Amino acid sequence: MEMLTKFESRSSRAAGVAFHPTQPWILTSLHNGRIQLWDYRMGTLLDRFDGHDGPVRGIAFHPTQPLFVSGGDDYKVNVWNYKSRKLLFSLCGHMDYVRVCTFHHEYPWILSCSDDQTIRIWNWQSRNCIAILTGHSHYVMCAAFHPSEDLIVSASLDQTVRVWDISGLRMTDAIVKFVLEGHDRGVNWCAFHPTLPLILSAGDDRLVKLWRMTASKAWEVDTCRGHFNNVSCCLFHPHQELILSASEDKTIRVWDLNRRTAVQTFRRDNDRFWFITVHPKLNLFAAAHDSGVMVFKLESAWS
Repeated sequence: MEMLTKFESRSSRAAGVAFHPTQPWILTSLHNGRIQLWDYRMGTLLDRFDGHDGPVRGIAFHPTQPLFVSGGDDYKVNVWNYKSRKLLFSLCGHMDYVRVCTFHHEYPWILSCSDDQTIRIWNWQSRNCIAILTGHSHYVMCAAFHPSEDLIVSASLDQTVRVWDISGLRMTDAIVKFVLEGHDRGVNWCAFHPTLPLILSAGDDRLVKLWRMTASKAWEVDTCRGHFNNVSCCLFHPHQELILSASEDKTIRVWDLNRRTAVQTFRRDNDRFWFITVHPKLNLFAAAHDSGVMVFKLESAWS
């Protein structure tokens, strides 16, 4: 495969990127505490947002409201209105670095996870913490809402991936369903497929693991092997039978979803990769690395 780069930002180390679902925008969150809003079709900086001290690793748009959420090493979860360009309020409660924060697609909820070993669920209408998900025994490096079921997946340096049943909160509010064992070092990332009943996880063992789930059980399908340093992030291609991963070995790797064999490696000479994301609808990807952010399309070689 070939990478067709659409946009690049040069900066100090970036930690998170988020695609706007309908505008040609990305948010980027940086190790210097600042958040950038970029139009990647024109190459223009639209705005800058300063509400944190220290790295900002969590960043996400709400799918339909004019809001975004950020999460920092200062322990804050900040909720912003990008149309009025205001910091609306801070959700306080985490006791160590915030690693990931996202919005739910239907309920008025924000998810955040932290080095304090908890996942918190917040109601952004009431501004209250509505649930604290405890049970991990080391940093919680990632968490995600399922796109169509009342489930969360989380990844921890305790070497587990947990799937949590949150149907009680929708209506005990949160109960652990699966404690997925398989990684033999800390887990840095976890992801759901948007339409198939699959989960990806990756971490310090250099492995990307693929899991399948039903309502009643889960199992490990296979492993993508090859990265030669910590894997920072992994995701499913929403529309092609492909897995993507990004690593401190300075590569983005593409793998076959059905055989887990390597398809293509993309390398940077001097930059570790920290995060990758995919647009929900478009064949558009973004990656955060030591020297900034890139937005790219993926095409078949010699197309």
